[PDB]
Amino acid sequence: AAHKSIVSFKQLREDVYGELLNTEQVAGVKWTRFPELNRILKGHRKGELTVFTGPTGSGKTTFISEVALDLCIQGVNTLWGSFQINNVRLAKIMLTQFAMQRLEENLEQYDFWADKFEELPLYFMTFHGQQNIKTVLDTMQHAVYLYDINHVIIDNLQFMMGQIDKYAVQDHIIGAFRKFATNTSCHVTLIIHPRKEEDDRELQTASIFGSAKASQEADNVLILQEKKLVTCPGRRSLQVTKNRFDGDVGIFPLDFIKSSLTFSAPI
Amino acid sequence: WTRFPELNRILKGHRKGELTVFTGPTGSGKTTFISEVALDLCIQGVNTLWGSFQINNVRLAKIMLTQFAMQRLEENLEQYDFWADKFEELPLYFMTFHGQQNIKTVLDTMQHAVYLYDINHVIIDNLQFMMGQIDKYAVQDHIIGAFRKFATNTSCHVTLIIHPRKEEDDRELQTASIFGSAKASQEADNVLILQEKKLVTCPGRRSLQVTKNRFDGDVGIFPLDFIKSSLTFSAPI
Amino acid sequence: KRVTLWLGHDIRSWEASKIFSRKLGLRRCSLVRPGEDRPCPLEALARGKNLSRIIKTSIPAAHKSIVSFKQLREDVYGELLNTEQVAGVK
DNA sequence: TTTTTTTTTTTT
Ligand SMILES: Nc1ncnc2c1ncn2[C@@H]1O[C@H](COP(=O)(O)OP(=O)(O)OP(=O)(O)O)[C@@H](O)[C@H]1O
Ligand SMILES: Nc1ncnc2c1ncn2[C@@H]1O[C@H](COP(=O)(O)OP(=O)(O)OP(=O)(O)O)[C@@H](O)[C@H]1O
Ligand SMILES: [Mg+2]
Ligand SMILES: [Mg+2]
Repeated sequence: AAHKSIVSFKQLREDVYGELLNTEQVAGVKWTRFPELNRILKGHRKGELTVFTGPTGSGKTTFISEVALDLCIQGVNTLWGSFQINNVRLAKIMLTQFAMQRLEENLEQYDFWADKFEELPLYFMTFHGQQNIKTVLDTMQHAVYLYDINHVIIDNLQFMMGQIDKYAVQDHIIGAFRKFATNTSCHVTLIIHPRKEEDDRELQTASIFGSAKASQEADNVLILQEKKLVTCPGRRSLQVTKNRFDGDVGIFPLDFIKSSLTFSAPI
Repeated sequence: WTRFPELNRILKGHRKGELTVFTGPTGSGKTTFISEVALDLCIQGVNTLWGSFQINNVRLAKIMLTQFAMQRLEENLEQYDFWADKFEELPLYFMTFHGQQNIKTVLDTMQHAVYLYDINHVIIDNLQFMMGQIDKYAVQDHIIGAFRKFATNTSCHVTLIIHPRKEEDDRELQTASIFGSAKASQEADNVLILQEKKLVTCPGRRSLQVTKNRFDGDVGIFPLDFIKSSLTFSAPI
Repeated sequence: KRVTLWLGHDIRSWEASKIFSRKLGLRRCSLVRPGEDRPCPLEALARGKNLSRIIKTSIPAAHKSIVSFKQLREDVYGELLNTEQVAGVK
């Protein structure tokens, strides 16, 4: 009675007590600019993999940038994988979102905001085109070992994966990402494009392009919705279909302030 | 844009390094409108290259010269020399290809022309004609990815004209109607799309929508009218 | 027969080389558009391999890209002349 | 044996 079959609570009781003691530490950093996400996702917890998807040109990158900027203010060290937008335009968008005002109008205040934003724990990767899973993941481990980052975002898996036996390399890379997340306790965010819909159906959790493993092994399936008008549709809606921790599903409308390029509070 | 005031308040201009896709109903005037846009852009600074994979290079040149002349040049051949000479100095180029060609040979000519003429606007007509030759729905994605990589590594505005799938002739063309995989819709920066109001005799009243706009996201439509005499798409009326 | 332009690598030289090639026999002298400097700096910078490969791989002056209304003028004029022949038998 | 993507027929 000494092999790898772990014994009962006689040695696991202490871990359970420790987890139950810090109930406010299991659910980690909360959101400041997003009161709705504080009552749905119950916060941001390390070691979980989440997938993001939405209609074409619906603002997936902009919303993720806002969430990352909100989380990076207090404690979270973030790493950005910009596989679609070059690192300068993304930097402009994030800076404009932080400044809460059109920085192009006033270049005299550029120095102050740049200095105040310079010390935040923000990191980027210079990868822009198609890359294999071996080279990108090595930089992830190297950045974890040095800067101690706890929130990595990859932009458009379909872009990086796109190069055979398709519908299988995607499963391999997403499994590698899940293994890296669980072995290191870093919140990995993935933006996976959906399959071709008919533009009049609400995007369900089964619309993820590829095998079903993406929805199976993910912990949060935050998905955007579009109400296609003829002129400036707006009124984007966000749904949370799956939630492993404290399962809760809900939606809430969002409005877009054009001046600040930020997703305002629900109205 | 100069002849298109509406496009100055929707796409906010023409920017290098972006790939745009054009689509519309069959025989609705996709080639003519693209010709007008390219001619209006090439006037000031833009050096353009044309892919005439459906229309032979003589008819396309005739249409472009008619649009530049703003009148029926066939009526007055005495004025042909003056407008031909005024049209000669414009930085315009074409490719001699007319039939099906693989992506490896057409792309090399683009690089060779970029290295010499410093062009920043290459237009490809009828991607379905170029792709038409297996594993279909995969070569199209490959060539679209190659075009996107070439555009981002060279910073030249690549315009693509892709046919839509077989519609019911009574439904507005959505952004998901692009023939092939959905890679074109996610991967392109502008999804300029034409609309048709099918009448029984000379319908007209073509409508243009902008479903996607990566830079300064704005969506809007504006009707267009066609001056038959000058073969030009006039200002919205 | 096959000349190779070796103008300066800076500005106002590559364009001058293009202009000279256009003035001279087109499709007969290939210009050089490499990232290295002139042959003297290349020899100084130990770029002999570059000076032997890039020069031998010079970009040809012409290509299968038909020109603007310097050619095709006759065909367009002809098609605009016998407009009654564009539409054939009635 | 999954997994998109276009196209014709039948029957909820
Ligand atoms: N709700 C909204 N209302 C108006 N404009 C918006 C809204 N959301 C985003 N935009 C605009 O759309 C532009 C593109 O945004 P973004 O880059 O996030 O799209 P994307 O999700 O990356 O597109 P794709 O899905 O094709 O990659 C932004 O410049 C932004 O100004
Ligand atoms: N709005 C309009 N009203 C009347 N005639 C038009 C209009 N637009 C285009 N045309 C005519 O239709 C003819 C064909 O135009 P064009 O070559 O652009 O079609 P196309 O888009 O190439 O067709 P396809 O989609 O089958 O390739 C032109 O000669 C033009 O005179
Ligand atoms: Mg994006
Ligand atoms: Mg056509």
